Amino acid sequence: APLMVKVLDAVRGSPAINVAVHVFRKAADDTWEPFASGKTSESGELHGLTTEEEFVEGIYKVEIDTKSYWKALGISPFHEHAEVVFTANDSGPRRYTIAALLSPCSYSTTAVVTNP
Amino acid sequence: APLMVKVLDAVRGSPAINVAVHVFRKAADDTWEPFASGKTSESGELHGLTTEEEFVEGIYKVEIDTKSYWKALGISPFHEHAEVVFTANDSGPRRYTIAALLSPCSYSTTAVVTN
Amino acid sequence: APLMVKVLDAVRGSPAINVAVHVFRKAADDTWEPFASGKTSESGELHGLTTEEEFVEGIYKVEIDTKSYWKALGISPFHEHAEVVFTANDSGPRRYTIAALLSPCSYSTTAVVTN
Amino acid sequence: APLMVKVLDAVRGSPAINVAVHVFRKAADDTWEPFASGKTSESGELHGLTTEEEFVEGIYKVEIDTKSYWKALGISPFHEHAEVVFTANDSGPRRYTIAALLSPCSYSTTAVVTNP
Repeated sequence: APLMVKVLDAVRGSPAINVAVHVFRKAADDTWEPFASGKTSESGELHGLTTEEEFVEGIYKVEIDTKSYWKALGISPFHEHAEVVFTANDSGPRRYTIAALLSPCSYSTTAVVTNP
Repeated sequence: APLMVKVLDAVRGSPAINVAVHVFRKAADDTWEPFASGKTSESGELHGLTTEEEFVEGIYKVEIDTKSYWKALGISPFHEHAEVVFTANDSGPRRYTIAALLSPCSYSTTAVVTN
Repeated sequence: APLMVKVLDAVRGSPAINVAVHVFRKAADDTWEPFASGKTSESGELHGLTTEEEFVEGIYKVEIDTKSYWKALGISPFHEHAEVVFTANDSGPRRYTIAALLSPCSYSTTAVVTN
Repeated sequence: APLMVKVLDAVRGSPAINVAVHVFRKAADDTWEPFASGKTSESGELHGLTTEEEFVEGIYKVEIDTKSYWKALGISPFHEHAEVVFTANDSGPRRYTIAALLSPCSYSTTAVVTNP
């Protein structure tokens, strides 16, 4: 897991399951290029997004589709999604976890970065 | 007032209104001495808790009755209450705001200390 | 003003002052149209961004320049910026406050919507 | 892990290591009785606090010693500790994770509850 995403639900006190996540990388021409995507498991985790070789230096955007999540639960939330943008691997390879906590009108995100 | 409390509701996206709050100060024997209390306003704020003269250095506890708040909304919450415990320290002019953000199974709190 | 932004610093326990904020509205072609911008005040607030007349229903993006903020404090942060994206919906009288709490490697945001 | 504690550091973007945690249970006479204690590992996790048999119904308090944590790092924080109080196992046994995110002037806590 060079790149992992973990999402919790603050209303249910449980993992946020079936959350769609799209990752983008900024291209040489300054637009967002699709990089990888997936959905969280029953444990609220999303592995297998990429590999060390493909996860090169760059500016990455991790979009967590919180609206589609609350909508699938029949709830009316506020945010379109939770967007996490960061430079990665500019000092060599690292392993990144993006952790997120969701409520209908609020979210928090945190990064855990470790050296392999 | 050197001490103020602000409470927000992360589910409804608004202030948390009519939430009971109890403040205590740690006594010499390590027990919690009632210090001040009230209910948050329409703005989720609790003003006039204390004065400069009464608010001396020491350890204080701010107890927020989150359980009753959630129950009144028809929701079963996790925590019995939310407790914020900190040291008040003279080291320049100061006003303490204890902010809290509530969800049924989570809460966050931050201290905003200004001159 | 139906839109206001409040920013706090979880490390120093105080408002985040002089932080650049840019607001954008989603255009028909799905691009982000500059809408309003400014720097937070001594209270960590950004008032007078827009008016009722200009603030119509739609999708808006609030971009907070957290990277420059941390760099000015001598700290290397994780995020390039903090982006808050939401739909403004008429469904009664409303005032939107977008609150954000910043740490070098984390941020949280809540919408406080009142009548 | 009937009871687990996980703690992250929002300044370093890493697990909060060597964090002391004390757990108490309210006794019949309404005072806080020591129940278990430990410190977080290099992964910021604390397992082995108790067993299903010993973790009976009751009101529990999980105290995370954030002051001793920031002090050990030579930092001046605000909170004495992060205190998490909850009723557990009143509908039969559950597995509880208390997750916490720490900054010098702020903390957030979340509960994840699952049925074994």
